[PDB]
Amino acid sequence: PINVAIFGSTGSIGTNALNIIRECNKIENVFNVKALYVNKSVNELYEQAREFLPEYLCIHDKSVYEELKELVKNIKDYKPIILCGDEGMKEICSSNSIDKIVIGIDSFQGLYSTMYAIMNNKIVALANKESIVSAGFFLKKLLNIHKNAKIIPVDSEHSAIFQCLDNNKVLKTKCLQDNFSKINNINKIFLCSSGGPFQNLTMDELKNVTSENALKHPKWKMGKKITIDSATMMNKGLEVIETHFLFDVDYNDIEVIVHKECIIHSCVEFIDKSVISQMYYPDMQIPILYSLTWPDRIKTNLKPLDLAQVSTLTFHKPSLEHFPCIKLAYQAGIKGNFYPTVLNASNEIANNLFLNNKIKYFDISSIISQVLESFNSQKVSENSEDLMKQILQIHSWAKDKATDIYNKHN
Amino acid sequence: PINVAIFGSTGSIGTNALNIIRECNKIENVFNVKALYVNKSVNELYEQAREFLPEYLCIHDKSVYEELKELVKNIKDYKPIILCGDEGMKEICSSNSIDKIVIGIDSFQGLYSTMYAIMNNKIVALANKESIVSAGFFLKKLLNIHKNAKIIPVDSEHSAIFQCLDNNKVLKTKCLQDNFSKINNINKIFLCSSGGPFQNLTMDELKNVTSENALKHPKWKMGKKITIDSATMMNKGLEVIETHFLFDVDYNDIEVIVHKECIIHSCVEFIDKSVISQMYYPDMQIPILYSLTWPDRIKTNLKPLDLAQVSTLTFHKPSLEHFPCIKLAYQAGIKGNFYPTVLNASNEIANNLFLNNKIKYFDISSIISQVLESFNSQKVSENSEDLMKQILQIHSWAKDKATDIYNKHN
Ligand SMILES: Cc1cccc(CCC[C@H](CC(=O)N(C)O)CP(=O)(O)O)c1
Ligand SMILES: Cc1cccc(CCC[C@H](CC(=O)N(C)O)CP(=O)(O)O)c1
Ligand SMILES: [Mn+2]
Ligand SMILES: [Mn+2]
Repeated sequence: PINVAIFGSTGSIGTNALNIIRECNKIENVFNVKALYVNKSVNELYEQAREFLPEYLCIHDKSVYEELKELVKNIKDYKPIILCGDEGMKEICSSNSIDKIVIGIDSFQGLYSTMYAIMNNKIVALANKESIVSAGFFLKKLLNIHKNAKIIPVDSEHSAIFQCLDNNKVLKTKCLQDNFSKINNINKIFLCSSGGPFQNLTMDELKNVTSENALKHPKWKMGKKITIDSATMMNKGLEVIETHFLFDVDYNDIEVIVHKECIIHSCVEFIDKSVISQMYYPDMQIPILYSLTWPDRIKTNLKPLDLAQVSTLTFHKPSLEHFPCIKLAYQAGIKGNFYPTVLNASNEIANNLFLNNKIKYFDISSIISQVLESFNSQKVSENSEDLMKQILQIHSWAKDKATDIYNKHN
Repeated sequence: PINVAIFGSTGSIGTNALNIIRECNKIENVFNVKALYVNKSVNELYEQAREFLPEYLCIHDKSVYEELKELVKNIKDYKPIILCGDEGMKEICSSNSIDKIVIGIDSFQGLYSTMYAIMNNKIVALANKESIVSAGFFLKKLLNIHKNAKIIPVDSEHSAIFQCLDNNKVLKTKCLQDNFSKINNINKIFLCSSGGPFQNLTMDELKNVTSENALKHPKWKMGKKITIDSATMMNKGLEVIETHFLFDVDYNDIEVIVHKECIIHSCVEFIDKSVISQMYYPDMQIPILYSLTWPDRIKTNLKPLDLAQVSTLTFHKPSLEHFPCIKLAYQAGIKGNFYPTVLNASNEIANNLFLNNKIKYFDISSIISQVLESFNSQKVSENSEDLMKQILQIHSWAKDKATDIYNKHN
């Protein structure tokens, strides 16, 4: 029986996690959902609690804590531990009845809960790429201290890469460990991208695109921030850095490829030049499920891939002139130090300004570029707590720098 | 160092094996070629012996044994154990200084050497698909007895499938064993086919295709028999049965799919519905190398797959009306017993009659069908020696039956 906690159970990752857990448990009783954690969606948490009956419930927003305790009295034969805030999150992480933790929270509570999961030697199914990009060094350090903790990637491309690896080798190392690529015989990574909604626009059309155009008739259901990142290809830029940290693959050995059908999720070239790829319909249930079952697989009732119906798969190189965010991401990664923290932070501001119609498409990369040019590399702290504080300082600095640049050329 | 014997070292598989061994050894000394075995190409064997300096040389033709003695005196600092015939093959198989044997021989002699390799608990890199189709029961029995012996597939599609599997699972079992698919969480196999030269042809056009049309195929270096089998899709038919035996996958769970670009070499759908595929340019060196390095991979200097240049991959269902050999292969496989032996034997005759312009395209399938219809299921011998004789008897009967059908019609 696999004992799981879901952090951010009402968000996109959380609800997909619970859906695939539900459907797999109908086939064979594999998962016990031991804990659910949400920010403030007390009614939805209640509905999930009624179905999954977790031992722990945690709500971040203290103002709905009493409402949750009263709602839960409706449920028959059920006495959960009901917790609140950061403190409740920490208690869940330290429970011996939880093996695996799904992190479905964005950058703030996300890195925070990831750190506590690692400190408690849990298996951590991590969807939050911003955390790896911004705090990669710190996560590596922490995993070197907490030797039984493991990060398993949930991001579709990174799960794909992970699924292409031989577990006989993966089991002798772990993600974010030095020499991971050597041990797994990895030579090169093809990181597949949908290309986003602006992939076929001319330069002249790109100058005038708005966030409405990016968010209009979205071929897949996702949040506004990641949709904007897909539009600029900064999503794939962040994913390049994520790939480098997760798998210890050199930046010269990570190739972004536009694959508009979104069937091949990424490919790995091994040192013999054989390439292995993972394929499925665009559906987050597979990456989530694999993070929870690894190194095994279990039966699902998901629709089988019909390759003849799919019929055609295409691949092309993205234009760095049309998508300068990719270039900026490689440059920041290659420069190393805290440049990735700065890249992620300045993008967070630039993304939000474009979303809210304050700046144009090419202003996004301009702002990020200027913040990166502005940054001065710092001595990397040896102490893990000092390092965390350093990352937080740089993140805050970079957000304020981007905002100041916006306010200058207002 | 990996100690490898090459059986049939001057044939296509054998020379490709020595090429990749040569190239990999320039990067790092990984392989010691300990034995070479050929039928009668004593000059080519001398040239290979001059480069690889194997401890054993063997020549099946007793007559040219004396000519090999005198040629090998020309090589300096080199006193090899020169053996001959089946007695020499067996002494090579019984050597404790040989780990792996590449079997690139066709017909009975390929099966006979395989048997002796298995009897000495060797790793057998097996390229002869006809031997698995015809003698699968016999090989399975032999592998159950000889617990440390293993067959590792060299056929490109079967190597691809094998490469897609998790070696943490593969190492708990081995090919041609009951429950292999269960242990490896395999749900379904996509068996990729080039489709051969006739995919767009109408039924009326297929009626009059000749072997010259099948063999006017300046694309990949392969022999006449397999080129004819590619044209009829009986090659894929035989590979379906091979798949069933190697990996214990049900016939209803093997799908032939036409992939004309020959980049994806086959795909495995696991029980979660995630699909893993292996990809490379059409090149037999990767499948051969993997059979010799499994469960590890080593560095090569092969050209890296350029996916953006490839650009497009296509897939479609083959038409069973146009390629009835595929339907017959499934039918023979599903019926079980010695029907695959009969299928293989009758195809051997029909293929050769078409190759020599004695029959037409649809006569191939017609002849095979009638032989299959004439065959009465036989009780499968429990004794290992009776079973080998049973297989040989049925093989012979089926070839005669096919020939008699041709002679009545002619
Ligand atoms: C839900 C789903 C699952 C697999 C693939 C897709 C297509 C969108 C892929 C990207 C979103 C993402 O980063 N995922 C899903 O990890 C969009 P992008 O490739 O950056 O244009 C969507
Ligand atoms: C040399 C090479 C290597 C990989 C793929 C190919 C394309 C021909 C594939 C088939 C030949 C074969 O059975 N192999 C190679 O195992 C021809 P087919 O798919 O039956 O039409 C050729
Ligand atoms: Mn992604
Ligand atoms: Mn083949």
